[PDB]
Amino acid sequence: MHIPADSFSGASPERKAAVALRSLFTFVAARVVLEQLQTTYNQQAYLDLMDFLGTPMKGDGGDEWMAAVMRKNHALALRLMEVREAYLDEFEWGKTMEMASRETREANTRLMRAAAM
Amino acid sequence: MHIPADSFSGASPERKAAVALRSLFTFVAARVVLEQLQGTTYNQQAYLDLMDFLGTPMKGDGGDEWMAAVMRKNHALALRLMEVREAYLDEFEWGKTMEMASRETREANTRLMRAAAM
Ligand SMILES: [Mg+2]
Repeated sequence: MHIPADSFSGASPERKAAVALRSLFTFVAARVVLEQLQTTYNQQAYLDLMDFLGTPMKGDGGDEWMAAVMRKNHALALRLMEVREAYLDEFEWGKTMEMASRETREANTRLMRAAAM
Repeated sequence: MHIPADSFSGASPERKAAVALRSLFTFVAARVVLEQLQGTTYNQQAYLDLMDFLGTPMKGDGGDEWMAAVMRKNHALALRLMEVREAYLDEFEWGKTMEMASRETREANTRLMRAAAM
């Protein structure tokens, strides 16, 4: 029997980061779809997306925002949902980890060198 | 923590996320150290200074402008904050974070699909 890796957390920096990532993916999806867009239905989708991009995602991973988009333009919301889910397989989280780690070490080294005698 | 506004315009989403995480780790470190300082005259001064600096933003650069400011005031405190934020790299549950983000993205899409299903 396979016992699955622990992937649960309550209030934690990991949860904070996870929700921030979810909002990032929703934003990325909006940008991807905007480029796709830039029929009469497609012109309206473009107008709607531009309107909705004018307002910030609440810090809930983009879901209040997405529900609002769906109320106005279901076809557009379906496309944004598809793209943000597809993006999960494209986002190079390992690279994010490498940069965050390497650049912390580099920043600490720079600061320590600057003050060193 | 609004990742699209982090790093520079033109950065990848991955780089924006990395810089945002760096700022998060700096903040986490500061909270850790503050707690430690509450439960020596130099130790009292580090507490006083940390309380002051937590009153100010670490806008950018992953907390490094903030850290340089701390170091100018209190080098020992900056060394400790640097140590903790670097140590935190290996404490942070990287895999869990991406899996939660991924799973909850799928779940949110499913919730919305089920809601529009009529
Ligand atoms: Mg298609």
